[PDB]
Amino acid sequence: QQAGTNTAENHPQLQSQQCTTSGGCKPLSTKVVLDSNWRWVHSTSGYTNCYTGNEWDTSLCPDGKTCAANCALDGADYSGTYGITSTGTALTLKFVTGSNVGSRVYLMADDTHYQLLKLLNQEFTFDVDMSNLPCGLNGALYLSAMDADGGMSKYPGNKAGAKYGTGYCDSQCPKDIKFINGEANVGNWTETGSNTGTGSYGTCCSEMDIWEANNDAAAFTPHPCTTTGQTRCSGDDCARNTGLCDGDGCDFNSFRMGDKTFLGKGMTVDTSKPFTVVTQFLTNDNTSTGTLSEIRRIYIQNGKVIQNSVANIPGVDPVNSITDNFCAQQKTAFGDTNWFAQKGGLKQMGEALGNGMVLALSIWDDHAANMLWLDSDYPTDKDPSAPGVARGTCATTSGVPSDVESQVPNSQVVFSNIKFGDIGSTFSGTS
Ligand SMILES: OC[C@H]1O[C@@H](O[C@H]2[C@H](O)[C@@H](O)[C@H](O)O[C@@H]2CO)[C@H](O)[C@@H](O)[C@H]1O
Ligand SMILES: *[C@@H]1O[C@H](CO)[C@@H](O)[C@H](O)[C@H]1NC(C)=O
Repeated sequence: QQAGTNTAENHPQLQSQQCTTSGGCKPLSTKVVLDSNWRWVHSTSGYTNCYTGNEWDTSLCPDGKTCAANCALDGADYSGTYGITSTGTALTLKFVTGSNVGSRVYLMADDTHYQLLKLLNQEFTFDVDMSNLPCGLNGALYLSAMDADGGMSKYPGNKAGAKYGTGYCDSQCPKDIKFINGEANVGNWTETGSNTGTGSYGTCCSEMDIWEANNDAAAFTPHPCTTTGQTRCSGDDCARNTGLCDGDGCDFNSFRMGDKTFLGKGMTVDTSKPFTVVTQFLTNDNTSTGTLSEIRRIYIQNGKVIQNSVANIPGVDPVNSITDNFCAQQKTAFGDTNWFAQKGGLKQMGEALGNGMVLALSIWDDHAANMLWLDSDYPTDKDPSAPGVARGTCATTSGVPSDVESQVPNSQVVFSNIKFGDIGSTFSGTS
């Protein structure tokens, strides 16, 4: 895609802090940028759309290369069109804004590069307010193995780059992404909703879901892929789990893991109020070259340090962190295939973290599964009493997009106080 000039692109500021044991925390002047899928795409020589609703203009876009040559991504009215605002340290993502639904942004080092986070033997910490983020919604904060320039160096057809939010990939190998590898994904374009469709290619990479949650339920989930970095897929390489990527991941949701009273409204982690979420990526030798061996989680709310809940499922050791053994055990216990191990488990996830990953923040609803995998019973054909089926208390009828979009359109998530750095250094304690 080309870089459009009809609307200035001004990235909202969202300061983060980088911390060390000896020196404490220092601010970085990071920014956020809207993902390319949400933007206006129009002819390079004017105002005519290349894409309207859920279809491409086959005149401007008869094939992927012609389309990318003819078509520019343009700047965004962050608040007015997308419901995205920042105070400078706190990011508010609103659900529905006019006819727009949801958003995804990436953390930027400067106006043309994503911030590349290398989090092996490091931790990532943030605050979240989910008080207005109900059943059926997901306020997500996560890492993808995107290129820092959004693919510009690799793909001559992409002249827009990170400044316009290009180059997305994730462990679901999504085929609804409009530009991949510098070409519009127009082959066999198939409508999937009023504003969305899929093409013949998907875009795959390893993904670490630090946080997917709403005020009912939360999960953290590594998803390794056998590939290294953003990879375009076709055919069965794109296929969930059996292809390049572990689509299911190895997840830790406290409720799914057998503690129904740890996290939620008025619970130990009280989701009716803001709280702090720490995630630590430990290596086997406590160096940045070691093998990722454990992902730990600590919460802090009202100044109380709250350790993660313990697993309480027959056949699963009662642990409170993600490890390769926990993953094997829960997968066996829940009857799920360990695609995670097949793709290389924590070691493969860790090599992606070591190479550097891009931070995404998003608010979304779920056309595929109604977010039931997060906050309800899932899959919908299994006995809710079987180990693993129940993930929250939201009704099994909840989360259909047309419903939440009309019922709770002013839902929002607020992400703030973003920090990363040495383990134990982004927060402190005392007696
Ligand atoms: O596809 C929806 C959702 O799947 C989660 O993976 C599931 C899964 O689909 C399932 O069959 C199983 O038993 O539990 C999983 C974990 O909730 C993914 O983690 C999520 O990213 C979505 O992709
Ligand atoms: C690595 O650090 C952990 C503390 O998180 C400690 O328990 C362990 O002994 C350390 N291991 C090595 C090899 O230093």
